[PDB]
Amino acid sequence: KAAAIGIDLGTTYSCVGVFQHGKVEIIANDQGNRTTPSYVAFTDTERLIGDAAKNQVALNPQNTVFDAKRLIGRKFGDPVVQSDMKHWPFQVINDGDKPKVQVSYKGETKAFYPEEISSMVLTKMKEIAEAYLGYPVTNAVITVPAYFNDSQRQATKDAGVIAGLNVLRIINEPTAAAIAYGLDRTGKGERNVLIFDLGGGTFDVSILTIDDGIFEVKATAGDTHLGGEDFDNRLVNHFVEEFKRKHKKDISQNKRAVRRLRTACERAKRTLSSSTQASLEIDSLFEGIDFYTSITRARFEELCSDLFRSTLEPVEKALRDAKLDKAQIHDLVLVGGSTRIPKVQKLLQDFFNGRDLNKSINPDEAVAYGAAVQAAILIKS
Repeated sequence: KAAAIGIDLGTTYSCVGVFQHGKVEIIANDQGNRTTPSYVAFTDTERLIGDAAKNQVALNPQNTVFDAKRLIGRKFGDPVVQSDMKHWPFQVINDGDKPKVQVSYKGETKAFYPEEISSMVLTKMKEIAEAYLGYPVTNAVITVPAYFNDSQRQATKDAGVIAGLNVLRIINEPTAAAIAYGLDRTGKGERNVLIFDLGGGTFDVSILTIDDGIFEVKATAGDTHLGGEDFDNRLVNHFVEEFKRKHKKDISQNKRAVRRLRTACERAKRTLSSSTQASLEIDSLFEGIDFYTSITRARFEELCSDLFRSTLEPVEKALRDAKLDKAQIHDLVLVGGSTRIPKVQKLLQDFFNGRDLNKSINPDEAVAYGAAVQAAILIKS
């Protein structure tokens, strides 16, 4: 009676699931949250992981590590690492072409390999599972993007090992997503599946082929820095401009006012996925002025138009690299919280000639769900 877990070690957040009593439970942490930010903060007195780390990122930016997934398994010299560095507030150093994150922790300067940071997020996922199950957990399946190379998969494996996990297998995120939808168990036959993964920060399009239960990646396309946060920026910039046009004051130089507006915008954006309009109500936003306004879905769609239509560019590219016509795609799977946006679903559906989208599994949890299903299948031997 020792169940294995499935972990989606995400760029911005992580999610843990377990197949137990004939179904998957996506496990909530102590706060009741089913996702955990992939953030690790170092203070002068303690190390914080998850929401406590994200909460204070703007307070202690040099010592709050996120995006470790953008560094893991890569060499310091990699053009990807060298470009990502210019926009992170934390220091990235090297130990013979191996990148490391350098921080201040308890009055000491400490350096960590990306797998050491991710092992900290993984230890949190392990504890979360253990609190739920009521017994230790050591066996796990960890997901990775389909585009990761041997070095990136090995370093993810290393992060699991440091966390005291026995990594049963490293599997592709779109593969876990298709497994969550049971697309691997259709039976005798060849099927083409397209995974449309629009996250908080990343956009990934994967085309997989499933034949007699076996998976083959045909194409990986996407945008490494497009996501939910970009739609928030559009809403923020819009309301920074609206406040200025109404009250003739620029709020953008006040950190707290920008932060409070950004929080209200992100919630307004979520409300616009189920309603046609959202209210934005901030007391004493700037110079003591209350900001009470609204935004319609149509207005939000216009502000993000480029970002919305751009999601089809990697869909079109993926079909080309896969040497497939759009009619040859049997199944469409939505992953990532931003796929709840009606226009995102409309653009993709219209493109695939009204084809139904597999969206009944929470898009933030679908990857962990498939990994948990897979972990139970591997351990069943």
